[PDB]
Amino acid sequence: GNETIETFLDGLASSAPTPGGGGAAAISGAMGAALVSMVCNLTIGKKKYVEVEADLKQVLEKSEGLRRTLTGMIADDVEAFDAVMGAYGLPKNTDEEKAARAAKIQEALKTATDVPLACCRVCREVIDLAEIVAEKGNLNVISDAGVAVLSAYAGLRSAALNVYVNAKGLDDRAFAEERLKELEGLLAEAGALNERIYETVKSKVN
Amino acid sequence: AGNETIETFLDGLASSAPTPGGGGAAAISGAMGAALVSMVCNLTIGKKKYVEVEADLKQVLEKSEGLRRTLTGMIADDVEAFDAVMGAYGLPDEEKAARAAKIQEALKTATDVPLACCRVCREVIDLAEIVAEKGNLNVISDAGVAVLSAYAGLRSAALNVYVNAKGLDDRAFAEERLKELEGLLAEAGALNERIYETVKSKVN
Repeated sequence: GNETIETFLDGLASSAPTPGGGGAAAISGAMGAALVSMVCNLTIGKKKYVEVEADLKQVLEKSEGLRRTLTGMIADDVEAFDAVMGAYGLPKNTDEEKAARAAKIQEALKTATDVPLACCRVCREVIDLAEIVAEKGNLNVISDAGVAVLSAYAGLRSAALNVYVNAKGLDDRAFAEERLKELEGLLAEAGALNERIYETVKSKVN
Repeated sequence: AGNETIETFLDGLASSAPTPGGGGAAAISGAMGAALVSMVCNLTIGKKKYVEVEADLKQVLEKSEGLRRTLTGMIADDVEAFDAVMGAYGLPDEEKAARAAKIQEALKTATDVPLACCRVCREVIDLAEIVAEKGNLNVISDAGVAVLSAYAGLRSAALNVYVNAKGLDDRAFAEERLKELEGLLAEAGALNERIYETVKSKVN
């Protein structure tokens, strides 16, 4: 958030367990969400585009919403990660310490499934926002609509791996099935949608 | 630039500033790909368990870290090259052939810059494979996030090659660049999927 890019890449490169893939996914996300706001901000007020203005106004509120949130998620990853390690590194001597570690690990893995899925959900919304500027956007900047979708799609599939990892560790299979089923679906659509919107933009560029 | 904060970059990326742009974003997408290949490498070197792949991952670590440094620089290279295309079209019969020359000059750079980022992102994808095979099983997810961030960069940057190639007189140049471009692209689809499935099946 309040942190240099080279700083983030130094830490992301380092042997520190954070930043890692989860935080990158979120950045891949918030970049998607930014490149929609861009095509919105450079198409709105353009006299030749006063028949899509209002739509692209509504898109802009959504995308700015989703950028704010997705920037939050860079650090939500670290919180979720700490929770898992905090639980995993608990005393393990008596059965009063064993049992209270099982529970706290389960509680931690559930949070470390919801938090990446929340980013998935927002990344899948970003792909929908990009379809719209890929179809209504100023042709001068139509590429940004294409980079937008690729970033969002990278975010979604990135974040999705942190769902698979923490999901598999759960004792409550019910809760996991629901979450993996919610992911399984988010990904079904996003596959062909990212190509459509990437290939559409490629065509509008030539 | 990579000197900017993640909020300051995103505040400008979202704005109606012509910079930052999708070329900026593609640069960052690549660096994080390099960054993550370096992180698996850093979390596998000095694990006694992973001695057999230590030297191999040592050679990968130095490659990735050079690709990261390059790709981070390429954030600014995109703004510089785009600002000189904006600059050439801003120019005011002698006044008019001066301007069509400067523009063609500017658009050949505006093609070469994103193709280099394309070239580098393609190389992150190969290191993202070695690490996906040889890397520490408790951070293999990062091998995955790597391949994705790198593939996004590649195709994000591909689009800026197409935008600038389109407006070029010299068509021997332009088609030579589109051939190179489509020569990287051709493979990148096939790897990115093989690598992700491989990382997907190691976490599950």
